[PDB]
Amino acid sequence: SKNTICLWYDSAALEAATFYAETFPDSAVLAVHRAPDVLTVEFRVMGIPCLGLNGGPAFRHSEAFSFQVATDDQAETDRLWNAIVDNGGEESACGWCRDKWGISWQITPRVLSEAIASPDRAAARRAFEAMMTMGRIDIATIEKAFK
Amino acid sequence: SKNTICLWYDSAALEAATFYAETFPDSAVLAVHRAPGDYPSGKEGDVLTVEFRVMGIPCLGLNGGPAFRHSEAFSFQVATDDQAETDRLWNAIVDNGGEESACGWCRDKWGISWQITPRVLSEAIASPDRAAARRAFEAMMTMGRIDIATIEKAFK
Amino acid sequence: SKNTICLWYDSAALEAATFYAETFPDSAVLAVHRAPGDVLTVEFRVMGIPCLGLNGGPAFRHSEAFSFQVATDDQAETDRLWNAIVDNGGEESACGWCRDKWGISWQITPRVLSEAIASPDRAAARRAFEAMMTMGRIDIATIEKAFK
Amino acid sequence: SKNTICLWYDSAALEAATFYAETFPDSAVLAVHRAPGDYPSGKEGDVLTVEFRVMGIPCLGLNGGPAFRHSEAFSFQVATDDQAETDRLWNAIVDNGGEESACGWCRDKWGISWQITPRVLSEAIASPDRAAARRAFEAMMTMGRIDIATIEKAFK
Repeated sequence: SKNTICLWYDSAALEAATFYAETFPDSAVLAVHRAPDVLTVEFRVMGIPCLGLNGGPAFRHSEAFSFQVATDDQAETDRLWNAIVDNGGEESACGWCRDKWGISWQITPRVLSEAIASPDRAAARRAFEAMMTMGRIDIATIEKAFK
Repeated sequence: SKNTICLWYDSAALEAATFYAETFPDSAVLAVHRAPGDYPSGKEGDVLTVEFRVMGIPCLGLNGGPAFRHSEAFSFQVATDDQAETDRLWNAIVDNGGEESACGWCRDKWGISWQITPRVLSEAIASPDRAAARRAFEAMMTMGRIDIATIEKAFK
Repeated sequence: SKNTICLWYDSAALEAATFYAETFPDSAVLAVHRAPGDVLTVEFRVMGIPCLGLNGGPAFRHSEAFSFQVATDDQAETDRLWNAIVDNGGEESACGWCRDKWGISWQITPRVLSEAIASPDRAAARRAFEAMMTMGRIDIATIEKAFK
Repeated sequence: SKNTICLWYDSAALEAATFYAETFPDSAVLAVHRAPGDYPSGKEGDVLTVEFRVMGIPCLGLNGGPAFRHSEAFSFQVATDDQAETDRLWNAIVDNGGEESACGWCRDKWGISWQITPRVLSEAIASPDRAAARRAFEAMMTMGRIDIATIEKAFK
C-alpha cells in the first residue's frame, strides 16, 4: 500500500490487530515481523491498511487520531460500541469511545453523519444538539430530533 | 467509507486537506461540512469537518479546537519509489512550517507525523537475510530524510 | 483504490464474491450496486486485492490469459484451496492451475515451488521445474525431493 | 504477495512490465526470473516470469507463448482525479500499439484491457440519486475516452 496507517503499541500490536480482525468486517492480520519478539504487525481494519509497532510506552494515543466507523443501524452501532468498550475500553461523548490500547474510535451511524451535513440547517442543528447529549448514539433519538 | 481516518485540527482542517491534496499523489479534498450550530470551538457556519482522501485512505479533518495534540502514536507511512519522490514529499512537509525527525519521520505544520519511507528501506528491513536487515536498520538510524543509495550499500 | 481488478460475470458476481470471501484470507464482500435504472456490480476483496465484479451477461469468457496466483505455505493449505475451487463446480488443470465455476483461472502455488524454480542453483531449479510439469495439484514433498 | 495477478504474454512480459512501470504512477519492475530449462514457449535462460507492481497491485507477467489470448473478461480499472491524468493514461495505452474502446475502456499492445475511469464517473453511476446516475450512465455511453465535464453536466 502506498499509504499505511501506523499505530504505536506497548507490547500488544498483535493482540490488538487480532481483536480488530475478529470484531470488524473486512479486517485481518496480514503479516507478523520480528526485529532484524514481534516488532511489527501488518493488518487491515475495514479496508484500511495498517502497521502496528511494538515500541514500548514512549508514545500515548489521544483523540487527535480516531477511526470513525459508519454504522447502518442500531444493532450494528450497539455491537461495535459494546465490543470496544467492554473489552477493557471506555465510553466517551458523541459516539466516541476508546479501546484497551488507548486508541479512539467513533461508532457513528450513517443517519447521524447525513443529518449533521444536511442542507436543511434547522434539522441539522436539531440533530447536532441531540448528539451533544449522548455517549453511545441512539439513532431513533437522532431521527426524531432531525424530523 | 466504512472506516475513515479522523484527524483533529484547531480551525485548520480545510487548510491541511488542501495542502495534502497539492502535495501527495492521488489525493483530493472531497467535501466541506459547515457547523449547523455553535459549539465549543466554532460558530455556526464555520468549517466543522472536511472529507479528503490521501493515497487510497479516506480521511476526515475535524475542527475541534486546541483540546488535543498529535504525537507519534499515530503516523501515515508513505511508500516512495525513488529518491526524487522521497525528497519531494519530505521537503514539502518540512518546508511548509513543518519539522524534520528521524529515520524518515517528519511532522507537518499541524503536528501530524508522516513517514516518507522508500520501499527499498522497508524491503531491506523485513528481509529474510536477517543480518543484512539489521545492517539496513542500523544505517537508517543515522538519517533524517532517507538516502536510498546509502541504505542499499549497508544492505549489501 | 487507484487500481481495481475488474472481472466479468454472467449473473453471478455476488455468488462468486461471496465464495471467494469464505474461501480465502483477507477477503470480503464490500458493496453491492444495482443498475442506475438486479445486482449490476459487486465490490470485493480477494487476499488484499480490490476487485469489481460486473454482471454483464455471457458476452465475454474467461481464459488462462488472466489468473490469480495464490502463494501457499504447506500441503494442508494447498489442498484446502485447490479442493475449494475444483470441488465447487470447477476443474483441475496442470502445474497448480485450476478453474472456478465462473471460469476464472487460479494457480495454487506453494511458496517452496516458486522459490525452487527461481533458485540460483540451476540444476536444482530445473529438477523442480521438470517435476512440476508432471503434476496437476502441486505435491510439495515431491517438489522438495526433486529439488534436493 | 499472497495473491498475485498473473498475466499471459507471448515472449513480451519484460517489455510490458517495463512499459507499465514508466507509464503509470507508483509502478515498478521488481524481479526477472529466467527459465531453468527448455519449455513449450522458451529456451533455458529466456525470461519466464517478471514480477511487477502497478498502482498497489502485485503482478506477474508470464511468457507462455501464443496459447491463450486476453479479453474484456479481465480488466484493470484505474481511477483518475482529473482530465489531465485521464488523457495521459488513455493516450499512453492506446498510442503504444493499443486500441481505443468504449466508456473508458481501451486495450494495450499485448491485448490487455484497461479502463481509465474518472472517480467522478464511478461516483455518479453508483449514486442513490438514481435518475442522475442514469443520466451519467447514458452520457458515458456516448464516449470512448471519458470527458469529465460532460459527465458532470449530465449528472446535474
